[PDB]
Amino acid sequence: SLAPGSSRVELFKRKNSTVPFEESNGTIRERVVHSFRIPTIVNVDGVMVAIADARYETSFDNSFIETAVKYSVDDGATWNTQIAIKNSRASSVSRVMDATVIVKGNKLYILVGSFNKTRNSWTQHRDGSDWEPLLVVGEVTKSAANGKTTATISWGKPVSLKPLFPAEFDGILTKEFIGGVGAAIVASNGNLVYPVQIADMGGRVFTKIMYSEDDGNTWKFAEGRSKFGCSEPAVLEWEGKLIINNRVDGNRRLVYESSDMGKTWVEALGTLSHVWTNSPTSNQQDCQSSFVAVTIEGKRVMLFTHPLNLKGRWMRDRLHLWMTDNQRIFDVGQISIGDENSGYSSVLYKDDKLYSLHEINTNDVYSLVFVRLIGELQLMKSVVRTWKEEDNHLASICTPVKGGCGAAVPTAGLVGFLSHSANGSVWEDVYRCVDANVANAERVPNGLKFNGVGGGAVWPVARQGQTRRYQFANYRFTLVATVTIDELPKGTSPLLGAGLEGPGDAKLLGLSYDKNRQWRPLYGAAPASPTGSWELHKKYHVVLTMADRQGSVYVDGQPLAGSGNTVVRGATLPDISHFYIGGPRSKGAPTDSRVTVTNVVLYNRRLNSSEIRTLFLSQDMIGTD
Ligand SMILES: *[C@]1(C(=O)O)O[C@@H]([C@H](O)[C@H](O)CO)[C@H](NC(C)=O)[C@@H](O)[C@H]1F
Repeated sequence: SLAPGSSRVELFKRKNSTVPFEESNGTIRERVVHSFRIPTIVNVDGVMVAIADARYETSFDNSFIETAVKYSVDDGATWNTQIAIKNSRASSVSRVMDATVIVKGNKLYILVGSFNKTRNSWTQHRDGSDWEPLLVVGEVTKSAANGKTTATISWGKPVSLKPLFPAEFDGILTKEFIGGVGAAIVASNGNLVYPVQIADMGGRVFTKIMYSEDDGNTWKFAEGRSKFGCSEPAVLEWEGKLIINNRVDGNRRLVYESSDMGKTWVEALGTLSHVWTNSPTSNQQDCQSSFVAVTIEGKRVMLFTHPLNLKGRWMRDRLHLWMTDNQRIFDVGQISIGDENSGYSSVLYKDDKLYSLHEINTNDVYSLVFVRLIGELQLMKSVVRTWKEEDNHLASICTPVKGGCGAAVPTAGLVGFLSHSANGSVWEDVYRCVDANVANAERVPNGLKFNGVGGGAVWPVARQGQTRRYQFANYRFTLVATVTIDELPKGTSPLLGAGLEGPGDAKLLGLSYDKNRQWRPLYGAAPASPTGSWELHKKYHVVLTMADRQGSVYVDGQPLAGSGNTVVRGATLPDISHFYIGGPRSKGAPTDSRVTVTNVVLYNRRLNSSEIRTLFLSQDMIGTD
C-alpha cells in the first residue's frame, strides 16, 4: 500500500465537493456531485491542473456529466474549482466525458466525447448522430501581488472535430471516436499528438494517432492502427518513437511503436507488449492506465499505473506503479490503500515531486484522491541510481584486445543480472527487478554451486504470473553464464536454457552435458545430439541467443553444432515458463546437475559476434563480488 512518508487527500469528494454549475439563465450554483471519475492531473507553467468527469447524479457512463477542473498554484495547498466544459443540456443524460489532455506552453487542450441523449454505450450506438468529439482550449495566466502568486484559467468555446473525421479507414466504416483518456503529449517536433479510440459501424474498437502540426488549427489521422480490441490508448515518446500502450478488455495489453508519427505501427514484442494485463487470469474487463515519460536522477524513464484487479470485473483493487527504462521493469509498489477498489488514474512528476490523482470506489460511488508519492519517489531514485551505477560500472571495464581496451561490455538491452548477492532461496537481480528462485545451492563468488535433487535456479518468465516482465524473451533474448561442471552426470543433465509452458518438459533453447564429456545443445524439439568436448572443473563461457525464431549456443565464444537452426515453427509466439540454471525441478525426474554457475546475464536482444567475444574475454571482470 501507499508507502511510509506518503499521504493523500480526497480532493474530489463524492457527494460533498461542490462544483459551480451554470444554469440556462447564466446563474451559477454550487452543485453537489455524486461521483468524480476519469482523472488527469497535469502541470501548466507551475500550476497544477486536475481534470475530471463530474458525474452529477450517478456513476454510470450514460448520465449527466460535465468536465470539472481544480487548479492550484501552491502544489495542492489550495485549489480553485471550475466547470471547464459544459454538456449540451439536450437531455437528462447529456454529457461531456473522458477528457484527454495536452499541455503546450500556458495552454491546455482538452478532448472530450459529447453525447446528447443515448442511454447505451458508445461502441453500441447505431450511428454517430448522438456524438461529438469536442476540443476545448484553456489558457493559464499567472500573476503575483503582495508576494502571493495567483492564477486564472480561461476556457474557450468548444469546437466539434466531427467534420475532420473520415467516413472510412481502409474500407472500415467509421462510427465515433474519442481520446484515449488521460495525459497525451506534445511530440519533440512540436506536434500535438492525441492517441484516439475509434468504433466502427459494427462496434469493433481500434486505436490510431490524431495529430496537429499547427497548435490545433487542423488535425490529421495517421495511417497505422492497432489490432481490433484495443481501447483507451496512452501515448508517450521515447528515443524518437511514439509508444502506444492500449487497454484490451479480456486479454493482455498490446503496446505498439511508431517512428513516423503514427504512419506505421510495429508491436513492441521486444520490450513491453503483453507485459501488463487486466487481472491474474487475463480474461476480465481491463482498465485505463497512465503512461508518462519523466526524468528521474538524470535518467529518462516511463511510468505506468494499472490495478491488479484481484477482485475482477470493474472493482480494480490494488493500483500499482511501475517504472521502466524500456529494458528493466520495476514495480514501485501499490499506491492505493489496502484492498480498496481504485480505478482510472493519473501520475505527475513536478518540481522533483511525484503525485497521483486516482479513483477510489466504495459501492460505486467514486472520489478522486490526490496523493503525494513521497516514499515511492525515494525508492524510485534508489533504483535509478542502481541502474546508472551498474551500467556505468560495466561500461567502464577495460576489456582485453590500457586506453586501447576492447569493445565495451555490452549494456544496451541488459535486462537482468545474477551475480554475488544471494541468500537461502533467492538469487538477487542486480537490477533489482526479477530475482531467481533457488534450491540445494551453496554460495560461491559471483554465483552458486548446486548439489542435490532439483539443485538449480528458476528465473521466472511466464511464471512471474500476472505482470510478465520478461515477455520479450518469447521474441528474442541472449542468456549468458560462466559455468563449471563439478561432477560427471550418469547420462545427460541440464545446464542452462529456456523452458516452455505446457505438457512435457519441452525447451525452446538450452544446453545439457553428458557422461562422455560432450555438450548437448537443445534447439526446440530437435534431438539433443552430442558435440564437442569439455573437462570437469574447467570454467566455460555459455551464451544462448534466440531471435527470428532461430537459436544458437556458444561455448567460449564459438557456436556449437546445430547453431542457427529454427527453434520455433509457426506464427504462434512461444510461451517461455522460465530460464533454468542448473537442474531445478520441483517434480519429475529427480535431476541433480552438479554444476557451478556464476554471472548470469540476460539481454532483450540477440547480441552480435563482437559483443559475444567481448563477454567471453571479460568473464572475470563483470562480477559484483
Ligand atoms: C471506463 C471504465 O471502464 O470504467 O470505460 C469507458 C468505456 O465504457 C469502455 O472503454 C467501453 O468502451 C467509459 N467511457 C465511455 C464513453 O463509455 C469511461 O468513462 C470509463 F467508464
